[PDB]
Amino acid sequence: HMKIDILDKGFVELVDVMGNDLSAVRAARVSFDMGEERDRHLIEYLMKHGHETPFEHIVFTFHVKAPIFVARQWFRHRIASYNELSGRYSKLSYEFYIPSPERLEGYKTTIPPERVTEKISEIVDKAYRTYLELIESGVPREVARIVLPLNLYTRFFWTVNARSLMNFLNLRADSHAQWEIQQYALAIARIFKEKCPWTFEAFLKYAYKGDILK
Amino acid sequence: HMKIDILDKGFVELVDVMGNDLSAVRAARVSFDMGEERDRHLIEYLMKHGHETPFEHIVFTFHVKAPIFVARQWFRHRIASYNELSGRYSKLSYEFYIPSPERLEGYKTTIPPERVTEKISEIVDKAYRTYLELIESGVPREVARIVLPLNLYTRFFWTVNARSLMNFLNLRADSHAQWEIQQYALAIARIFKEKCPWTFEAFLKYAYKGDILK
Amino acid sequence: HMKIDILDKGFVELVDVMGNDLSAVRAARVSFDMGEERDRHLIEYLMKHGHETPFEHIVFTFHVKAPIFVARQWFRHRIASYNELSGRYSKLSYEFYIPSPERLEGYKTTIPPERVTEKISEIVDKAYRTYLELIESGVPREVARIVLPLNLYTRFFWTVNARSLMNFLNLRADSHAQWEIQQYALAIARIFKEKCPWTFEAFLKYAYKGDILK
Amino acid sequence: HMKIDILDKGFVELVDVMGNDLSAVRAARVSFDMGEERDRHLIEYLMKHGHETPFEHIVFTFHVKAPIFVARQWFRHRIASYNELSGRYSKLSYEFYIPSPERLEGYKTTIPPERVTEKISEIVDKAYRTYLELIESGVPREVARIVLPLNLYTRFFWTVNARSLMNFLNLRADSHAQWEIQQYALAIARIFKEKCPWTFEAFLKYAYKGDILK
Ligand SMILES: Cc1cc2nc3c(=O)[nH]c(=O)nc-3n(C[C@H](O)[C@H](O)[C@H](O)COP(=O)(O)OP(=O)(O)OC[C@H]3O[C@@H](n4cnc5c(N)ncnc54)[C@H](O)[C@@H]3O)c2cc1C
Ligand SMILES: Cc1cc2nc3c(=O)[nH]c(=O)nc-3n(C[C@H](O)[C@H](O)[C@H](O)COP(=O)(O)OP(=O)(O)OC[C@H]3O[C@@H](n4cnc5c(N)ncnc54)[C@H](O)[C@@H]3O)c2cc1C
Ligand SMILES: Cc1cc2nc3c(=O)[nH]c(=O)nc-3n(C[C@H](O)[C@H](O)[C@H](O)COP(=O)(O)OP(=O)(O)OC[C@H]3O[C@@H](n4cnc5c(N)ncnc54)[C@H](O)[C@@H]3O)c2cc1C
Ligand SMILES: Cc1cc2nc3c(=O)[nH]c(=O)nc-3n(C[C@H](O)[C@H](O)[C@H](O)COP(=O)(O)OP(=O)(O)OC[C@H]3O[C@@H](n4cnc5c(N)ncnc54)[C@H](O)[C@@H]3O)c2cc1C
Ligand SMILES: O=c1ccn([C@H]2C[C@H](O)[C@@H](COP(=O)(O)O)O2)c(=O)[nH]1
Ligand SMILES: O=c1ccn([C@H]2C[C@H](O)[C@@H](COP(=O)(O)O)O2)c(=O)[nH]1
Ligand SMILES: O=c1ccn([C@H]2C[C@H](O)[C@@H](COP(=O)(O)O)O2)c(=O)[nH]1
Ligand SMILES: O=c1ccn([C@H]2C[C@H](O)[C@@H](COP(=O)(O)O)O2)c(=O)[nH]1
Ligand SMILES: [Cl-]
Ligand SMILES: [Cl-]
Ligand SMILES: [Cl-]
Ligand SMILES: [Cl-]
Repeated sequence: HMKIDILDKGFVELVDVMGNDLSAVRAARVSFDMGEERDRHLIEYLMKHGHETPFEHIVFTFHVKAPIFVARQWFRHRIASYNELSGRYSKLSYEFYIPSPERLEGYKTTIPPERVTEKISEIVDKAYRTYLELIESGVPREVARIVLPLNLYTRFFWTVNARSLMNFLNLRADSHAQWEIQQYALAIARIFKEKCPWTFEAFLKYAYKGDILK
Repeated sequence: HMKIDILDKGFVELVDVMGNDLSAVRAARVSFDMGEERDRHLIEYLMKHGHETPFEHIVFTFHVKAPIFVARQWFRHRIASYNELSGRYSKLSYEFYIPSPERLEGYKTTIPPERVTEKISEIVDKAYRTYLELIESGVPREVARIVLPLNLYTRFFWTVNARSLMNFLNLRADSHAQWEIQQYALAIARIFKEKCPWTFEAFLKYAYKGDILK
Repeated sequence: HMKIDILDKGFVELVDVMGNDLSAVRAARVSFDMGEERDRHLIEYLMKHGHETPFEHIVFTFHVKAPIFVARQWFRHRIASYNELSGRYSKLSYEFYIPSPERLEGYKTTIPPERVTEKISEIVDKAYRTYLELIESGVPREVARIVLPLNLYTRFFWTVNARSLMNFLNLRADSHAQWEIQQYALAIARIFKEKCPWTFEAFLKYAYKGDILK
Repeated sequence: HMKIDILDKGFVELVDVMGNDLSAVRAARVSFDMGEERDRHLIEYLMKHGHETPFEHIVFTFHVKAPIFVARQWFRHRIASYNELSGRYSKLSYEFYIPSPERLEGYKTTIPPERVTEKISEIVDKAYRTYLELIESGVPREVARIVLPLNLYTRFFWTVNARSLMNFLNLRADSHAQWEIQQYALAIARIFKEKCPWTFEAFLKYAYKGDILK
């Protein structure tokens, strides 16, 4: 399975996939034939004209490890399926996204970037210590967790078809999206390209609305 | 690929599937483990309590040949993907659903059922003859086809996840649904049972709302 | 209520609407203020950049009378709500779309267009006569109706938000769509313009993908 | 507009509504009549048999102020529309949900509940102080906010139809849901009952799956 490390402790991994470029061609044609130049031209035609329903017949499942603030943005994509770790039902692990000092490149700051990174580490350590103190005193998990910060890592399974994935890439593989989710979208794109090369190349050429891919 | 004949000239065929019973278990648990009693109990637990999002991670693609009046009902299931043969873009084939005389069992009629079957065959033959006359006189396809009856066969690809498929089975594998679409739903159920035995058995035991399966 | 005649016997009527241009502005801003240049500029900004979720907070309900082949295309728009007259549960009325001879403008035909119109009327009359014969002999409605042609009129209620309506207009108020549904989309557009002038004008300027509106 | 205070600093307010009980009746019947015992019986019939599409023609818009951990759960309801305050684009206000000591009723704790409440207040104060320090040193908002806890208040507009609202009530007006979101769902229910009394009463009698309403 293709797995790609993201941020300091995150990842994207492909769990499963149904279909390939030919799945869209066969759905478009409503083919009996389960047997090229013509198939690739059909994908380009569909993409250039906005005929994207055939790409709904290609489906992916990913396992993603990401901070909560990234997952909040990601879960706004309603045309998909999600199942996520629960802070009601589980004790949550001490794992936080701590930005690199390079995260602040281009910003002039009155605290050195290495000190910003330190201050973030210090406050999330204090928050986790309070979380644990509450848990260990008998406070229910679902209440104790409310002190934890948005940079806490979470994990989820995401099942999404290629049409909705292309929408995700338009929006998230783009400079207007937050840099952290851009990094995830770059990995999603790499996996999509590997699994569906003709669809992906046609997408970049004719339909992709963002400004970071190729 | 599993294929099942339906009605006089129809079929349902499985084109592809992503996942199996374990896909729902792994999504529910957000598992790293890609490795029983415990997995089957989890599926039953989910089903008995209405926790059905994990079943969205199992996906099917079918190729279906059905009369238009069956397809009209089927396409009301919005949480799915469809691509269908077009009467704008193609010449449509002379293939009609002609009910068997047994279709009228339990109804007292003042025309013998064999004569009902004959009258249906006769009018659809006349309609197709008019369609062809129009086509052959230069009338555009998209206009000529408007004379064709609702028992004309059509074909489509359908991609659907197991949660939405279970909704389809609740509604269509049921005595209140039209008998013709019941027959399709029985075939969809057979394929679902073969591919996802634990999910299907748990569905019948705990969640299925209809009155025809088992 | 705004009502517009379409084709020979069809219509589109607005039944209800929630909101107006300001609904999108207030949702975008998450406003407490329930109180111009600034509001119109926000709508244009949203539209020009593809930020269309705020328009989901404007909702319409229409009552539409259209032939079945138009309704088949229309009902492919899944992000909406429909309720339609049933040929299982009701006797269907003798009302058919008969194209005008002008429908064939630009096509050279070997049957005069007035004779095409006559041949269509003649076959649908024969089909309805068979339908009625079957009904009156005790054949269940749901079976008798299968002989009826795709130009039979049907009626439905459609509830749709402005984002999905704009998608509908991109696709259906366009020369590539069948002329008959174009005529419906023109009426939908007129009603949308009346109810949401700033959104509609911004849509035409920045986002509309079709080639018939203004 | 109906507004209801929730938790310590939260609220639910109705912003707009389209339709009423009669909207579902008129959609079900595909009525021309825009004019009782019969209308209420139709709603009960629909509800008792699971025929819930007609209720999609009743739509609500709410403005909700809730902590992020409540909003995370709420936003899992995909069949709806949301627009939320952004921590990328805005400075976020110092407003946190601090549980009442009574929140821990039924739990034996080794820290007195008043001290739990104090410890939660203390850590979120420290987190906000770090957030502000980062902002005021020139760290971009979208990065500074990652230290803020899940009990931070957020606000959003929610547009939802009555069918999806009933699903929300089944799931969230229920003892298995987290107590905090139960409190929101109780307020949503009160507003739904006021606006759609026949639908709500039929829902409670025939369809509601939860264990807290009436
Ligand atoms: C840079 C950026 C900044 C953002 N800022 C904010 C913000 O400040 N606040 C905020 O709340 N959100 C914000 N968002 C989130 C944004 O509003 C969308 O929720 C998100 O981008 C998902 O887009 P989508 O609706 O196209 O995706 P999906 O929800 O996956 O929908 C896919 C497609 O299905 C259709 N669709 C799905 N459901 C409906 C429906 N109910 N009605 C109509 N059409 C539907 C649309 O065609 C849509 O494109 C931001 C997103 C980005 C990328
Ligand atoms: C016996 C029978 C008779 C019928 N008679 C008629 C009739 O006379 N007229 C008629 O028009 N239709 C009729 N229908 C069709 C019926 O109204 C539904 O369109 C169909 O059964 C599909 O059901 P669904 O909406 O659950 O499926 P899908 O559209 O696949 O939706 C699946 C689920 O997603 C949710 N959902 C999807 N979209 C929305 C949305 N926009 N809002 C809220 N929830 C949503 C719901 O939880 C729904 O159960 C009939 C169906 C049956 C089975
Ligand atoms: C000129 C023309 C010719 C056509 N020819 C054919 C044909 O030959 N055969 C045929 O079968 N169909 C045909 N169609 C129908 C077409 O494939 C679409 O079904 C229809 O245009 C509705 O578009 P939509 O999916 O954008 O709308 P909706 O279904 O309303 O969806 C709205 C938006 O929500 C999103 N969306 C909704 N559901 C999903 C999902 N499951 N996955 C991903 N994204 C989703 C997409 O962003 C979509 O744009 C044709 C349409 C047109 C206009
Ligand atoms: C007590 C409780 C505990 C929970 N625990 C967890 C947890 O540990 N982890 C977790 O990730 N989530 C958890 N959830 C969230 C839960 O999985 C659902 O996301 C949430 O309840 C919304 O339900 P829904 O999908 O029915 O709603 P919506 O998303 O609004 O969907 C409404 C209806 O539309 C249909 N539907 C919509 N989209 C699809 C689709 N893509 N495929 C098929 N059908 C569709 C279904 O019929 C559905 O009922 C929990 C929820 C509750 C109430
Ligand atoms: O780039 C963005 C900005 C916002 N949001 C959505 C996610 C949350 O529901 C809400 C606020 O997100 P933040 O701006 O706080 O990340 O809007 C996104 O999806 N992407
Ligand atoms: O059993 C039914 C009856 C109706 N419909 C939907 C399909 C059409 O959109 C409309 C009318 O269908 P008929 O009753 O004419 O089949 O309602 C169904 O989906 N299933
Ligand atoms: O312009 C078109 C052509 C096709 N279809 C969809 C509707 C039917 O599900 C199927 C076949 O439609 P016809 O081409 O037969 O109209 O594809 C459309 O929605 N619009
Ligand atoms: O009662 C619950 C529990 C979980 N979730 C969803 C929301 C988040 O996406 C994820 C984790 O939620 P918490 O258990 O951490 O609240 O699962 C709910 O929607 N409701
Ligand atoms: Cl840990
Ligand atoms: Cl043929
Ligand atoms: Cl009549
Ligand atoms: Cl403040």
